[PDB]
Amino acid sequence: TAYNEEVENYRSKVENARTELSDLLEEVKATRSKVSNQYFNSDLALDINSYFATTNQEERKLAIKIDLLNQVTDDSVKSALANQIQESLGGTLPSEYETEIASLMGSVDVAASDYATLFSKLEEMGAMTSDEVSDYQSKLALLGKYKSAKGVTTVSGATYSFLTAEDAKPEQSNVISVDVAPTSTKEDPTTVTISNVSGGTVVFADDNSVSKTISKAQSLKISYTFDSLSVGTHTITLDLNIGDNRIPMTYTIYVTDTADDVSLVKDDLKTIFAQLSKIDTASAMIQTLYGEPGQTDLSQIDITNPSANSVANMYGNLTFDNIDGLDVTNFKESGVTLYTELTNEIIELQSTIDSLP
Amino acid sequence: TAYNEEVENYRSKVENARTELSDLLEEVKATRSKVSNQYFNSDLALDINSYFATTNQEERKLAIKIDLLNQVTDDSVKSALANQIQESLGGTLPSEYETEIASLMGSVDVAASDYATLFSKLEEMGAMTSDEVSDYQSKLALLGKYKSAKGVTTVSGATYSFLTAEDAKPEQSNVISVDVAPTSTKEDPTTVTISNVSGGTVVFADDNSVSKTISKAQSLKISYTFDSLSVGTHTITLDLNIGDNRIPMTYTIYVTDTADDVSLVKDDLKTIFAQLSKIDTASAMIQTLYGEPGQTDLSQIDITNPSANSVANMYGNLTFDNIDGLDVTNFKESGVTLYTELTNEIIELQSTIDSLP
Ligand SMILES: [Cl-]
Ligand SMILES: [Cl-]
Repeated sequence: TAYNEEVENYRSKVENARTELSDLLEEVKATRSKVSNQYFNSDLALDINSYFATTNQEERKLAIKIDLLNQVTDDSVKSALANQIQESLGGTLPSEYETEIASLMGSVDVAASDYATLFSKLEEMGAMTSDEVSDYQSKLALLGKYKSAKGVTTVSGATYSFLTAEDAKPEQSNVISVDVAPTSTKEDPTTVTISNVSGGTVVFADDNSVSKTISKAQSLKISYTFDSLSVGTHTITLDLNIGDNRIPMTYTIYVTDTADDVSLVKDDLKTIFAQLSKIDTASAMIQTLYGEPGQTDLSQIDITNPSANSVANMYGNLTFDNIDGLDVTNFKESGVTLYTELTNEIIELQSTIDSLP
Repeated sequence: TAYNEEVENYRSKVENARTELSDLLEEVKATRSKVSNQYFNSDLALDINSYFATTNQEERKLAIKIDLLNQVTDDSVKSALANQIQESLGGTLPSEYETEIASLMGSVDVAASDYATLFSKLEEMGAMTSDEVSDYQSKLALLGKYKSAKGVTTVSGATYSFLTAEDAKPEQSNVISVDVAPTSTKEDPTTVTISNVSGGTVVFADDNSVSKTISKAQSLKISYTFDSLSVGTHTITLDLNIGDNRIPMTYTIYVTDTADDVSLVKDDLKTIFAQLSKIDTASAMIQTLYGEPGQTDLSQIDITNPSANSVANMYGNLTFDNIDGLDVTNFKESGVTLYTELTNEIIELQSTIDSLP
């Protein structure tokens, strides 16, 4: 007729629309799952049943949002945001820093023991304090850690003139010869003597005597000996008496103590300045790249495994933790809005599927 | 009857379902827009009409994906990913670096001009090369830039003993007195002379003469004068002749040149080492934090506006550009999948709405 002749097609199409919507529903459930994995790091699969009875749509969205915020932790969102920048996290220290350090170290000797004698002389002469020697030994220890951690070629050995510089050594004894003659064949005996000696011993060489008597022209040898060869100026003074003649005489020697001082300044100092400068520069570079910020105890600085806050580890490095909290909040808010609207849409799609005869 | 008595409710419900789905459609369009803004940085609003005729569903998704990939640039996705970590980008250099530098600089004098005299003396004595003086002036210039950029209190002034150290100056002339007596009232005249002089001038004080004749016991004054006061040992030798007596005589003076050398080593060197060490350490720290990696021309290092690759600018700093390309690709892939599935769902929802009598 008309109720079963062509009307059955009407109901069959309605039922075909009902089955189409049931398939669309599952597709919407699957994309809601992918949204949950992106933003929340898991698949919450929020159960729509709890909100299905609420007819007010904004009242329904509010209820869904409140349930999601009490169910998703900020940590989960932080992990989900990190997953979106998995490769970008972490930095790379440019290799030019190590290249410059190795250049400096190429002409430096890092074996601190080889400095003992040098540091000992400089400390005996008052030219370097004990703390300066302690610090250079710490910096040298650090350069060793770096050289051993990387593959740094360095130099080995050095000689310093001023470590073997010797002052002249003047002769402590000496001898002289004088020509004496008697005072006029009545050439009577004439007594020659050595009087008023100071600064040493002055005596005639053959007798060890200080008084002689002659009666003919003659030569006499006099031995004089300074009292010591200690540092400073030494002077002998005496009177040589020939008859009524008194001739004052004096001899001087200078024991200097400035050989090492003079050699240090003119031979070695310029080389010592350069080497200490290289040690200071390279050690400070290493300290600044591999030390915890503000670290002054160089023994604590680790090279092979840099510390968390070191420049070597933080250069161009966004860490999981330093991901700002506001970004996690806004990321959480984006996911909740998307998830809420998709859940609300599933509810409406189920409602129309249900309410469809 | 039955076709218009209760059947009209059937068609009205079908039409009410049709209007519900038309409202759901717009809600789906709005969330698809929010998905496009998150991942693509704009609202593409892809037009479904082009794919509406394709019945194969996977063939439809493929066509949509291919259209989206030829429409979204990787740069747009990069900007969208950056927007998700807007606050996390950028680092903060810990303040401990500046704190350590300022501590070092607190006992350093950064005015390089105040070093001129010191550097000039050290260079005259061969104790420092000309390049060492040029480098310390560069490092001092850099410490000035840092002190002026930050607010670093420093020290001003210093005195060095060895810059005014003077050697003793011995007397170039001197006089002596001898007691002469004639050789025996037949006390005949006796001639006293000065012979075989070298090293200076030796003459009797009153006559400027070298020969005298006496006839009675007497005192004579002799003036001797070294030839110069130049550096080194000077010795005068002569023979004093009294009758047939010949008494050799000698005098010596020592002009030393080691006053500044001795003072540098024992007074000032230890202070100079410490100050040069502080200059080297702090300058190297500054160089390593504010220089482009591997920069050795210290004049080019800018403090107030660090350079892009400086440690000061790259510490804990993920830049927009260093966002890895793979992350942008995977982010683009997530958005395209979500957008594709939402577009495909809109097509199916419109299809069932259309095919619904
Ligand atoms: Cl450390
Ligand atoms: Cl630079």
